[PDB]
Amino acid sequence: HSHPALTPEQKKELSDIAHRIVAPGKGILAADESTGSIAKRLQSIGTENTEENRRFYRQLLLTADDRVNPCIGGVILFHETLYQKADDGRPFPQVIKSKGGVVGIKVDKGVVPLAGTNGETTTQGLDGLSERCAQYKKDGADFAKWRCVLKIGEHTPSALAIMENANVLARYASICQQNGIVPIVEPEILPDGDHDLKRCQYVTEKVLAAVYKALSDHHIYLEGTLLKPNMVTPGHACTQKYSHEEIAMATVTALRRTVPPAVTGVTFLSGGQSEEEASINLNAINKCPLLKPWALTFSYGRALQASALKAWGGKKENLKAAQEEYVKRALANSLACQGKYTP
Amino acid sequence: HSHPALTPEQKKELSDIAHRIVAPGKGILAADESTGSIAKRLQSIGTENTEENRRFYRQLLLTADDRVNPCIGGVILFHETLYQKADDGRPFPQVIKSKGGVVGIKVDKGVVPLAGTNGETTTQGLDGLSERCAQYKKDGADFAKWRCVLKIGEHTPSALAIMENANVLARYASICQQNGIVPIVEPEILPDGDHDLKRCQYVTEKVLAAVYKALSDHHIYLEGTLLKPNMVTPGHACTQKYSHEEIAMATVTALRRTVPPAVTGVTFLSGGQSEEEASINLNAINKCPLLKPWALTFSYGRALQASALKAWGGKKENLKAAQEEYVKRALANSLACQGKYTP
Amino acid sequence: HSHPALTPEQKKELSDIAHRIVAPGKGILAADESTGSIAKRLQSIGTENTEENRRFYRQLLLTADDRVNPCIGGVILFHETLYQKADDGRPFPQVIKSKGGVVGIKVDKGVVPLAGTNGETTTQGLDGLSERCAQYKKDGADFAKWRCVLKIGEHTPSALAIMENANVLARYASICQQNGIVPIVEPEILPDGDHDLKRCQYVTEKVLAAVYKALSDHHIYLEGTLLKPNMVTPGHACTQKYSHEEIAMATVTALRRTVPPAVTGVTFLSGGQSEEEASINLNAINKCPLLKPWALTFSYGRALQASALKAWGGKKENLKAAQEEYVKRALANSLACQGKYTP
Amino acid sequence: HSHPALTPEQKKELSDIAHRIVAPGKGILAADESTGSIAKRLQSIGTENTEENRRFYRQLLLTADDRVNPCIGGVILFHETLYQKADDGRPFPQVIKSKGGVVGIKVDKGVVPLAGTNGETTTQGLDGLSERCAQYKKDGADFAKWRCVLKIGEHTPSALAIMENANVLARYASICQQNGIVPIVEPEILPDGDHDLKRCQYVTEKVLAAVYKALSDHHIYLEGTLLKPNMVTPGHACTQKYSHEEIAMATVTALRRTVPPAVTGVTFLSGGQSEEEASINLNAINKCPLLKPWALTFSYGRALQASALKAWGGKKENLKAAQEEYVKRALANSLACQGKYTP
Repeated sequence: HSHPALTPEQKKELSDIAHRIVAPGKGILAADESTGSIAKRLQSIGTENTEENRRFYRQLLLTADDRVNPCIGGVILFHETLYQKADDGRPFPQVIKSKGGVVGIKVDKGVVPLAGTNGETTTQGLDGLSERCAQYKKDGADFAKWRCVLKIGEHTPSALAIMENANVLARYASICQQNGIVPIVEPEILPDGDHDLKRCQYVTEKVLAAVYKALSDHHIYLEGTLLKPNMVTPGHACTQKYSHEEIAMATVTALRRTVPPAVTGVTFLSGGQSEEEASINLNAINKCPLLKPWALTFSYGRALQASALKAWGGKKENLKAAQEEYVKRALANSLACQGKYTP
Repeated sequence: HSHPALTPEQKKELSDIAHRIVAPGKGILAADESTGSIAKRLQSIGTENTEENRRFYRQLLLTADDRVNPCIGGVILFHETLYQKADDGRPFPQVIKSKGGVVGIKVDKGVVPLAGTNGETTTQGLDGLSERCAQYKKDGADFAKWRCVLKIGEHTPSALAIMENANVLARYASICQQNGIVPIVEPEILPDGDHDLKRCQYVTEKVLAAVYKALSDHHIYLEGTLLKPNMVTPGHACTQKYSHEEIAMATVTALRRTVPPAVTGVTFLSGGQSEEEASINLNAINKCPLLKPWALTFSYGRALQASALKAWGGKKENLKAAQEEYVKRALANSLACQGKYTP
Repeated sequence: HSHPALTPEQKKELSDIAHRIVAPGKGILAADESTGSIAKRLQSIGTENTEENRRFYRQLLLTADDRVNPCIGGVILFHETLYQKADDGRPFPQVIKSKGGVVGIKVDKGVVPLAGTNGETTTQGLDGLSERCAQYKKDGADFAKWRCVLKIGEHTPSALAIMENANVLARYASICQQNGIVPIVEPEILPDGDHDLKRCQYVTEKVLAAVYKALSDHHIYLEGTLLKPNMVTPGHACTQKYSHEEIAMATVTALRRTVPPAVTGVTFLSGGQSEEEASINLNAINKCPLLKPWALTFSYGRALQASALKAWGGKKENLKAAQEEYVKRALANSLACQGKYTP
Repeated sequence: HSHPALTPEQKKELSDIAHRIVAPGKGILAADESTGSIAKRLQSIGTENTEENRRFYRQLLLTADDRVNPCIGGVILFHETLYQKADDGRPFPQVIKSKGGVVGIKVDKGVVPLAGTNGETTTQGLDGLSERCAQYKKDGADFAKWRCVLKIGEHTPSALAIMENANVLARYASICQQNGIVPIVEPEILPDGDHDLKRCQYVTEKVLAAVYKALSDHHIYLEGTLLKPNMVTPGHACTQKYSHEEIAMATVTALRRTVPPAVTGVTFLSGGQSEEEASINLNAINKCPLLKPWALTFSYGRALQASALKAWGGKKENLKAAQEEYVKRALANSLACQGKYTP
């Protein structure tokens, strides 16, 4: 029977939020990193993980100039970051909303190894998720993020892990859209190992087809949904160099064969590549003549912050240089999402 | 492992053929009909079904003037129609190829009831089909057609029937593309009964999602594929009249949420509706203010040839006259494909 | 490739534990009541919900004479009951192990309604479950229990809910077997509403087929699992009464068409049945002259502990009468699980 | 809703037929030979493939003595053999019926390579099968046969081929049961290549689980079906040789974890192994102490006729020696079916 999944007011609200997030010239600042994960970046400088250090890093990232206001349409934060404040008497969500961006959140809870598989893993965080998402929404959160890590080996991935991750993302999106939060789905494939482009493209098509079949199964309202797939690049140890245009055509082909046009927008993740390479790769993505009926934007955590963290270096006086270089990189990526980036 | 479904050269060949079939301003003339099925249309006039009568009907539909040349990009015929000849020393495939259109064939073999259902059907003709498609290809047919009839009751279609039909269509498309023939997939939902628009839209989304999941499963090369879905219309007994714009938006919403942009084109059929209603409905389809990354085109057998057959009336002296009314309506369709039809 | 799911010694240990739990001449005592579920049972007497009342009730059930020692092969508890102790300062798991039974835990976390589906719910409790199961294992629990509730209406259950619950059970069993805990699976179909025996039998076959397909998908080691299905009975308000032999043959037919013989044992649940009715029904189950290769046993909650609950009545001087009636019911059920139950 | 797949009377008829075919001590004589298979077997002697030679071969096999009456409960024949007759004015169906056996038929139509797969194949013959099965049933046949070939390699079989074959077999069984014909499902895995026993066991479990899930999907009445799986043996060029008891344990484990007890009986196929080895392997399979609730029986075409074929020598005068050797091996296999064979 025809059973509705969302009342029309919810459809309109989610569509408006998703359009505001992936509006042209905008993007996602993936500043969210777990209290343990960001410790690696903090010690990369030569320092140690500290609560005030993390808060000041996120303050540096989220207190930039007007130059990035029409360039960062969404910022994703952690659970503890949402309950913090900056040196202005305002919390971080208030600053993000004032700057024009949309406050995000990472509602994942890490990965866990599976049984009877080589290196397949599944993510957790679905239990008690409706109340958590309601709490996030009442504190101010219009879109969440859930990621699944999938690795390509000599016989990986199996259909079991792919379907498991698809079901997990379907349930995640269902809960988020019921609570009133735009779900971001990231079937990320690790660009690690030694393989060519065709294998990665084929795996990406399979994963995207399974994910969208699962989404259609769970009565997901695809119009209020954002997609964050990987980029079609070879393995890290691959020696066969591929041109940027080949990467662009392979990626647009992979997205065109599986993703329905009703998806509001398709962001991207760097995947172990330098900032210049990722930015020019997405610029090539936005330079393909094929029909792309969805807004293509960027979402980089490590590609927009490595320069910022090395310039900041743990000192409270190098704030401006790190902010300036981060703004320069953000401007480069904002020009990259329209095909207007030249080196 | 990555296994190539098709070689690149035949990928380009099927892509070119599919682009030529659904080229802008063109169309599909569903001149195909079973030798037994055409008997009903012939006796509707009040005349005796005869082989010469069938051949002359096909001739009349397939010997029109230049006014329909940039309007019929493809004509579908039956098994015997290819082995026929016209009154000028030219077979029907030769006439169609010279006129500009592409010869099509119907490789279905009727339906058969299932077991333990509320009434469901699946089509046959998959076995011993590679050699038949090769024969049709060297006869002069560059694309085929397969249809699946699905009916909406109170709990139909079930998952079993939908998945079985999707598998049948996937095998059909795989065989056709292996032999070098562009497959046309027709998940026909019958507009019969008493139901509203939302139920038909939901069923259409489910069916298209299952069909495209099956196609991705069978390594189908979607770029060389044509889709022929139904129209989102209520049953003939429905007492709630819906405006044309509502039908257009519902249909474009159904097609946008499931069909990837890589599909070369999406045709349509009328079923139980008059010629003017279907033509203005497709005009509304092409006048909807939403982005559609595929060429929308028409394909009507009964909603475009009824006037021609009634004007012919079983008499050989109305040849041109029956053609004229056939031409004019076709021109209307050539105007509906671009949204330029105003009755 | 052929990736192992469990080391051989783990397989042997799980097989031994599962055989011990469901060995002939044993049973399962379902005390899997949290501090909230037991509140309704406690107030049904006319008293108040108290922690000491809960502990004394579970002491009354779990401290009994030898008459029930070869009758209860397993007692299921909740999180707090493991960390409790009797009057003589001995923990409940120690008492259960001394009496000969096997300690079990309920690792569910309630239900949550789904989106866009009528009257369907899915259970939670999978997140962070490996560490919780390890804690339960080193506490003294050797087998867990998971329940998924499914109701029967007009279009229920849908394929979505059935597959979702099957995947949840598969992940549950995978985690439990990886940690070293025998999983008990309860796809419980509510005998509520207005329907006949055939519909319930058909739904039960579908649910069990989906569950075992999911279990085979997740590399589950079926020899170390316990199945706790419903009993094939009509709805609560059915207009036609069925004989006990018909219920027995329907249940054994449903179990024989889906359950592989490698399943260690199949228990049951009351589903709104009195003590005498449930006892004679399971006696009929074991009286059906069909080849059943799995050990059939009982697992009763309210159908076996209601008389003891009312006899205890909240007073501490009625311990012996409630104990005697509970022992009588346990003896009746232990005689019923062999076909030798004399009314 | 609950829609019946078969009426109760024909349910009883199919159950009786299936029980008669797999009755204890009986067996299946695979006397079907394709025009290429029989060509190879007759050229093994060196004689010319002739219609009279084929008819005399089948007459030799199907008319031996009363000593095979309690040993051969079913004979599978080719399409042409059903319309044949012996030299005594009596057709083969009547001879088989009088002798006590049941006449079979092979309703397959060969294999066809798939697209985008290493070495996967799917069988054809489903189109126009209701009428063919009705003709076969009215001719005298009571149970059909369908052989599926699956190969084990580095990544084979894929899930696509497994699901394809499962759906093909489900449709086959549904059609046969609707026409009143007991289907025999043979998910045969080729014992060719180089692999160990565990991989073959794992593949067999996967294939059997998928096949029975498909059968449950298509409303198949499992009580009127027979199963003919591939005996769990390593590859042809396996480096490590395994004991017969290990083979029997692996086979009973594979069949017990997937096959519901409602299956009437499970036969077996030789699979490129010597005749004495096949006989002793089936004896060991019947020597396993594990509880098997289905009747195990033999079905060999090459293993029961190679000695008879070579003794016949393509001569009219060497009839009796070949007949005696064939009846001796029939007696040996009948003894092995009950676990009572000792060389």
